[PDB]
Amino acid sequence: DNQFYSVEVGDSTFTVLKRYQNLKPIGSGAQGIVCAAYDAVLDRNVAIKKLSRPFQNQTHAKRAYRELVLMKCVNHKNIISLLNVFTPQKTLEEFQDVYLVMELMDANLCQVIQMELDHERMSYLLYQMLCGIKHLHSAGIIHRDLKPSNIVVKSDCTLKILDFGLASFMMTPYVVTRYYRAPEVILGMGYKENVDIWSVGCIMGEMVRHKILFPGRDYIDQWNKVIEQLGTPCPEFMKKLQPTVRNYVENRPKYAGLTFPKLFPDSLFPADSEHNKLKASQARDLLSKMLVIDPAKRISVDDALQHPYINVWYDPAEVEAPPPREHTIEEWKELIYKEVMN
Ligand SMILES: O=C(Nc1cnn(-c2cccc(C(=O)Nc3cnn([C@H]4CCNC4)c3)c2)c1)Nc1ccccc1Cl
Repeated sequence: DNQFYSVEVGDSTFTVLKRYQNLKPIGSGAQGIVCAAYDAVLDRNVAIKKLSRPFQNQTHAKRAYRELVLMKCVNHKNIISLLNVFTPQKTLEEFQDVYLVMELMDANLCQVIQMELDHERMSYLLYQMLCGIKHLHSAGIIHRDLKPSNIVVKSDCTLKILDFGLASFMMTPYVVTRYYRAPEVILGMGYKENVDIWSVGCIMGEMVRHKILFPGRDYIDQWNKVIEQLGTPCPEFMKKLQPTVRNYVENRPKYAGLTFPKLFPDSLFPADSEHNKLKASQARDLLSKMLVIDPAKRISVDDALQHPYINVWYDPAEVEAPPPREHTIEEWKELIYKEVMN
């Protein structure tokens, strides 16, 4: 009779359509609680994310709304696509929660980073991240907050980016991961498309090192890790900084920066075959072009895709895919509800 049923998953109640059976928790990426389920209508496994009262504050509201809208502005195999969107509540007055449904993936990228991967798997994951970012850029979306916890993969090495990045205070206990953010985001500079290349560089570097490249309590410690490893940026970079941040940056101790063979030694890559010796030099060369502080000198998405380490996967069909304010709680609730009801 009723088209919904309720189940307790962890500490959260999931009220879902009856088509979704055998709900099991599969973690929390960023914006909510996520379950694996069997979809009896599509005869396939799915992942279901619950957004609880997303209109409760500005931060949750802005993100929930912009991601509901942006899903319809994208259509690419390396970017999240929803199978379903629903609410069990019947009216705007009763409206509480949003449920998002997508295909069930096999792991988060954080899990994948911890494994020893061959060059074929690493270059294919990076290639897909680049195809996904190029698709976003072509749709007018510059991410600025790409990180492994928002990236999922299947056993066949297939990859999807789950979020749309940056558009502020959280009263909840969950903290933000800033380690993959570009110097332009760290230093409040103004940016272009290749702001996302830095994040790809941070991910690739961590795949090789098995340690976060630029950790820190906040941007102070993080900036120190950047300059310790890559060296103090050029005076040409300094000129593009706002006066106060420029004074801060110019007054930090000056660092020469370590070379890329020192940063990513031969021991981190397989040295068995001539094939792997060459792939190691190409991987390090790509790292040296992505992990560059000054965006005027960092490689573009299009040049990264033409790089010999990545280009082996290049497919025009996968790269040339045709691309199609402040509010109160009350206002955000209706904006979100309207997107949910379409
Ligand atoms: O985080 C997500 N989506 C998402 C997808 N898949 N995964 C994921 C991540 C980590 C692990 C797993 C995992 O455990 N998958 C697993 C379990 N079982 N199976 C096989 C094996 C046997 N038959 C089923 C496979 C899934 C996470 N957010 C999201 C969800 C729905 C809509 C919108 C959003 Cl942003």
